Amino acid sequence: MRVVIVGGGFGGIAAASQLKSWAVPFVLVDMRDAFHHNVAALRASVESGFARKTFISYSVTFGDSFRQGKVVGIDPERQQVLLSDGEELHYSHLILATGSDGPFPGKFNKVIDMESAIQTYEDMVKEIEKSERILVVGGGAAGVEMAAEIKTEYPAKEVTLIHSKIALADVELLQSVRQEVKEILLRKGVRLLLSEKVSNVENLTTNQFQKDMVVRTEKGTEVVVDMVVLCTGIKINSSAYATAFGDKLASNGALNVNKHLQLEGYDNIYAIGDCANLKEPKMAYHAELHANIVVSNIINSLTHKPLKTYQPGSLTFLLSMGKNDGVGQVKGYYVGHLLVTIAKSRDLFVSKSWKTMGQPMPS
Amino acid sequence: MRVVIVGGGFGGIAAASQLKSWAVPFVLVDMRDAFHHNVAALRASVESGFARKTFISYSVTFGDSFRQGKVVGIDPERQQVLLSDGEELHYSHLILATGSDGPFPGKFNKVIDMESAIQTYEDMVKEIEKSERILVVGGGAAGVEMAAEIKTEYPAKEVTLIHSKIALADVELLQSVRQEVKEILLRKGVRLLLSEKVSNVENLTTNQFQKDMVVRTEKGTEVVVDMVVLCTGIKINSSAYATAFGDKLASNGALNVNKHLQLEGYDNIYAIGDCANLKEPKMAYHAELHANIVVSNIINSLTHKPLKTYQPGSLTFLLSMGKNDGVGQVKGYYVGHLLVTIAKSRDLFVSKSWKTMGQPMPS
Ligand SMILES: Cc1cc2nc3c(=O)[nH]c(=O)nc-3n(C[C@H](O)[C@H](O)[C@H](O)COP(=O)(O)OP(=O)(O)OC[C@H]3O[C@@H](n4cnc5c(N)ncnc54)[C@H](O)[C@@H]3O)c2cc1C
Ligand SMILES: Cc1cc2nc3c(=O)[nH]c(=O)nc-3n(C[C@H](O)[C@H](O)[C@H](O)COP(=O)(O)OP(=O)(O)OC[C@H]3O[C@@H](n4cnc5c(N)ncnc54)[C@H](O)[C@@H]3O)c2cc1C
Ligand SMILES: COC1=C(OC)C(=O)C(CC=C(C)C)=C(C)C1=O
Ligand SMILES: COC1=C(OC)C(=O)C(CC=C(C)C)=C(C)C1=O
Repeated sequence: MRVVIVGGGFGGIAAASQLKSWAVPFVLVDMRDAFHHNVAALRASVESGFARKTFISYSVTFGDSFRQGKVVGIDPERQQVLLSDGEELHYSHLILATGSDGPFPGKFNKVIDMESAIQTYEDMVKEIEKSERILVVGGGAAGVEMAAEIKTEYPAKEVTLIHSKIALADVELLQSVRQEVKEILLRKGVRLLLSEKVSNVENLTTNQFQKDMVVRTEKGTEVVVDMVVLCTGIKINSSAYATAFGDKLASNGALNVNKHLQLEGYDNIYAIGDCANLKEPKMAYHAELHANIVVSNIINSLTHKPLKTYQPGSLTFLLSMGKNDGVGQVKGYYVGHLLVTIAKSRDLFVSKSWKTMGQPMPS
Repeated sequence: MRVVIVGGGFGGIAAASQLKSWAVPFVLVDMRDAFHHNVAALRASVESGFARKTFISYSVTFGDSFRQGKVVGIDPERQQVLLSDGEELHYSHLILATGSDGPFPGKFNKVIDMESAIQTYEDMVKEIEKSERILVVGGGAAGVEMAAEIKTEYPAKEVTLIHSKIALADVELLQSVRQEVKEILLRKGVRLLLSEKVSNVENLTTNQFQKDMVVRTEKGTEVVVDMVVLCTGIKINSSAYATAFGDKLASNGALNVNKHLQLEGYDNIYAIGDCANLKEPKMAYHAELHANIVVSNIINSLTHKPLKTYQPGSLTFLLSMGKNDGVGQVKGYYVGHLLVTIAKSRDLFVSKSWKTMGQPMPS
């Protein structure tokens, strides 16, 4: 038997670790040969020597249970995974954990070797460093995070964020959280340009230092900057499975799953992470929880025992520390519960990834 | 000098305590002669002997610095507070903390003495007890909380909730929190009736046991129950100040305040709590924070020192205990922060009120 995991992100490495613990034969497949803590990618492109902490070699940990490859198709009837080099992997169980894609520097999903990947980000740090005037296109989570990490490292640099809606960030965040985001950006000195779209986006020289660039909006507004960073429009990454399930995807590219995280019409295909069409925020935190359920259900498949049901409201959360970071803000109430915000760890959880992967964090 | 506080709720008693600590002369004015932990009112009307924990005598604590009265007008030019018994109180500083009003059992803002108030709720417990079939009108926070406290105490009772929108609870809650509310109600056995409004609401016999009552909606739908509980439409309570500031209120009845919580055109009137028009969730937790700022600024008024600014994002929150209740759910992320839900204390924070008021909780 063989569990093939397509996608070695937060979901895929959590499921690969467990399958290794359970001694279940598997192959993890990913475009890169290293994992990318994508949550800390924006910092990786601003702070020197930091991208080295955001990429972990797959083969040091998983050995020959890893195969670098770009999946271009899935044959669910013959149970084959089709790579772009013409090769095929047979599976008994398929876990799809393809996550989300979008422009560099926020996402980095391409065929590339760990050293070039790190050096792609270290080149970006130095082009940021050269630029006194930076435009960041797009005001979602990637754009906001990019803006704030520039003024963090370079408080005197002029950063500008342009966004096509009325408020920053994601509609499914509280209008008072979006507004809080607007105000954390203003406190840092980031100048905003809301409700207007860049025109001729395609013609911009991006990720490079270029003195006196002129960006025109659709409103005719003009700003002059020394560098454009593109943070427009992160989508679910359906490239690996669109040909197989295209008719049947959700509107946003995600896969429909039953309560055991199996694909609607298949007992031996599962989806986890961003690519699963679940009514819940697409986070790395949940992808690990999805992984836990899907490996459970592969084992129960083997032992002809009842499948476990992914309970979205899993209470697997405790303040990371013991009064070392107690303070929290209150943001709402409803029956039995209180909406609260807490601060993200300052290392952006990188230490966890190195632990999951069983490698010393480099220095 | 005299600080007159109109409204002795969470805001008003927090500001009265502090003014007593600061030895600043004040008069607290409230309709009732007891404070009402309104957050635990719905439980008070379901669980026997519990309403006695939700009302605290004002005069045991504040003495003659308390005056029972219903304020019917404010003269901000002569600095007079006008009571319904014809009497007038002069002030040097006015704190308006009038909160929110709406139907019993959720709110209880009327001229009444502590013992009748408790006995009004203990009568409701017994009418709930008599009823096998309960309709709760309205699916906001009061309706949802009422539904869930009935099935809590009486798991076999049939409770029905009817609401006029598409999802339970408040639009400014996350669509996945509203949906979580929908599902906490379904897990308890509460039958929902969404997107339809009761017709002829006025003709219903409410808060009383009446076998075989027939409620018709505007859709023509019919349900037969033994009791109607009304939880429709909590508004800001502008009764004390509408005549003075009517032209100038916000759309929802709240008072516009500067960053020091003073009313727009007055240096000696402040608003705190629900009645302040601040971009933040109307909670008891924030009203105490508003109180802290407004008493600070009355002192700074006395010492000709700079006014403090109410920072909405005040980080005055630490998990109530030390690992005694660590687990929390994750519900989102944005720059620097994580949306999390935590469980409300099971006593609904009643102990705090008795502490603030310096009285032994009765038993
Ligand atoms: C700015 C920002 C900040 C964030 N912060 C947080 C945070 O603090 N906490 C949090 O929990 N979440 C956070 N997130 C969300 C988080 O990054 C994602 O939800 C998470 O990465 C989902 O993991 P995954 O396993 O589903 O997929 P991913 O981690 O996106 O991994 C998918 C993998 O699949 C591979 N792949 C895809 N298609 C193919 C193919 N055809 N062939 C081969 N390989 C393929 C890709 O190369 C990639 O390695 C943030 C997101 C952004 C943009
Ligand atoms: C079901 C439900 C659950 C809730 N749960 C929570 C929770 O867990 N946590 C939380 O923080 N918040 C919670 N809230 C919100 C909370 O109850 C209110 O935000 C809070 O009471 C606001 O306090 P306040 O001081 O502004 O006014 P209130 O506590 O409403 O007090 C106002 C007072 O003013 C008096 N008054 C008004 N007009 C006059 C007048 N003209 N003359 C004399 N006296 C007058 C009234 O008698 C009343 O005593 C909940 C609300 C509901 C409905
Ligand atoms: C970066 O991905 C993430 C994790 O895995 C490394 C987490 O464990 C967690 C959970 C951490 C707790 C303390 C909330 C979060 C929130 C997360 O975003
Ligand atoms: C009932 O009113 C309330 C308070 O005062 C009694 C609080 O202190 C608090 C704060 C409690 C912490 C632990 C979140 C909340 C949430 C509240 O709702």
